Amino acid sequence: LFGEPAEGIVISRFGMHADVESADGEVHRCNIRRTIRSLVTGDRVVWRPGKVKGIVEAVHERTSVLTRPVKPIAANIDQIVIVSAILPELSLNIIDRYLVGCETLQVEPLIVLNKIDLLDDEGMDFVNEQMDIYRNIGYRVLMVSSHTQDGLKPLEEALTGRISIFAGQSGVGKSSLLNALLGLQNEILTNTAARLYHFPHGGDVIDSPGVREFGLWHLEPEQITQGFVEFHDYLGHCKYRDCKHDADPGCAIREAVENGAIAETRFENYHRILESMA
Ligand SMILES: Nc1nc2c(ncn2[C@@H]2O[C@H](COP(=O)(O)OP(=O)(O)O)[C@H](O)[C@H]2O)c(=O)[nH]1
Ligand SMILES: [Mg+2]
Ligand SMILES: [Zn+2]
Repeated sequence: LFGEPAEGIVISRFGMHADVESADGEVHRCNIRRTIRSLVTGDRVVWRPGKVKGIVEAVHERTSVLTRPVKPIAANIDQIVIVSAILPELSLNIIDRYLVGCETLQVEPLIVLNKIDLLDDEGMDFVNEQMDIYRNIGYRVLMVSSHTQDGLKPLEEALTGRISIFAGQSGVGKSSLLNALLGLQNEILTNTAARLYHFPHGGDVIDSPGVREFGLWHLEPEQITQGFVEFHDYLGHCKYRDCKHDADPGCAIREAVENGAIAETRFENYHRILESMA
């Protein structure tokens, strides 16, 4: 016999159980109704307290769902923070692949360039010019340094009121940034393991090895194309209705690249991504 229903969010999925944070902040380890087809960290739930192990009664519809190449690992992500760094490698192709992933999942991306402390004036100007590629197509870019904490404040402001994950290649400083931001004292990131944490100034983050390894699954060409937001306005304006936007005569996208309206690396990476699929 249980009590009154209440809202909650899944902090972590214990395989057979789940730790649900109630709308009042208290965490309760709960069982899961057999009728629940799937429950993952980030799910918004209707639960009831036991009269101390409560029970999950239902799961609200997910605004988004993160999956592994097609099983859900996390739910209700609002923003994926794409983290890069000068070292070990600043890859525009990696960033572009992630952005395609964001557009496909329909979650807003946040491009973070970490380790700016490793650059001098000339280094800074170069990196900023690179990031302008992204600023110019509407994405917000943040220059930061975990070690110096520079730019960390605007990052917190961009994290508040949202549920994020930190995606990026190894060594860019994900664990470093998260530790600096979370200020954990009695927990440690795993440096079904996905767990959500609360940032001091608002907003949450779901983390674990798999989440950070957020990869791009098999996508159809059209999905890749939609994955480049600056392409949208040119679609339907190519000479051929079925223009593949490669060497096709009169391609509006390619010409835009040749005029400077679209960045060359974006077009180039668009094709590289297209190729690595099928
Ligand atoms: N110079 C510099 N080094 C950084 C910065 N942040 C992280 N590092 C170094 O980058 C390496 C990888 O950090 P890590 O958090 O493990 O990257 P991760 O694999 O994405 O979690 C070293 O462990 C960190 O000391 C930074 O802001 N500036
Ligand atoms: Mg603070
Ligand atoms: Zn075209």
